[PDB]
Amino acid sequence: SVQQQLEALEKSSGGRLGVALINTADNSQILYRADERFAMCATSKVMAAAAVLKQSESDKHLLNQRVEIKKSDLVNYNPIAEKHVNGTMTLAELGAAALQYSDNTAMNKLIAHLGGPDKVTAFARSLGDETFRLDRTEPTLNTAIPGDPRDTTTPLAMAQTLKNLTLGKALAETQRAQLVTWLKGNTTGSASIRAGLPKSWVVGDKTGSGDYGTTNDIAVIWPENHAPLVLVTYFTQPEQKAENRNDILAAAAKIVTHGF
Ligand SMILES: CO/N=C(\C(=O)N[C@@H]1C(=O)N2C(C(=O)O)=C(COC(C)=O)CS[C@H]12)c1csc(N)n1
Repeated sequence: SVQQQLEALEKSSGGRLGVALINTADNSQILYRADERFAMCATSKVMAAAAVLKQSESDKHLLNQRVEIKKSDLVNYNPIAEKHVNGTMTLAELGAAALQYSDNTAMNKLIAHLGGPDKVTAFARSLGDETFRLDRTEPTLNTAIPGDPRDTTTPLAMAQTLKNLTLGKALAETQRAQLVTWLKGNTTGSASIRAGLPKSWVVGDKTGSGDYGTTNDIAVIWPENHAPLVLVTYFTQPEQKAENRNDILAAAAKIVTHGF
């Protein structure tokens, strides 16, 4: 059975696995530790980008607003922002970089624009997400210490919210579409959820990773002949320097989407 397969995967893996699959054909779910908290790491970037998209619904100039990039802004992982030092990036470009490259500078610019991690949390609450919490900026939001509630959510909460954001009620249509375009264009997820799915399926995703071998991915999946699936796979380990384990996420994806 799918629960037995997940249990065994977890057992073998040396960690703690959290899975929430929502099948939008019938709102059925596959849940494994889905009400337990995990450090989100960069999966939290979706909430900050979406909060900016929500603002853009009532401000037509916002996404083209230029933001200065200073060498001072750079932190530990800045693939896109480092190319624009001494220049500017628009808020749309910052959303794109945060989601498609997991740029940490870009996420900090989003957070600062919004008025701090608390504001990201309030945006999640406005969507009916009672679980999400953003407490820190980049890079410290990825410390992923076992039992630390900062910068955490549950698999089910994040699957529900990702569904609302990408397929449902959270954003007006142009902004929903923009979020989906960004997720589909992610460059960091090939060995995660995507690797456990049929090649022909269309996928948008956002990865996350941190200490304690914390290895995460959240995805919206469009099968060729079926309604979409929303899948959250979170994974963490007991030792601070554990290797990250994207293969576990791919394996979980295969287990829960194999029965199609
Ligand atoms: C103190 O901050 N520590 C981080 C960290 O910055 N995590 C963030 C996060 O999630 N990111 C993702 C991410 O989305 O997974 C990638 C991934 O980018 C790519 C190209 O794969 C790059 S690191 C950034 C970290 C990461 S691993 C570890 N021990 N710590």
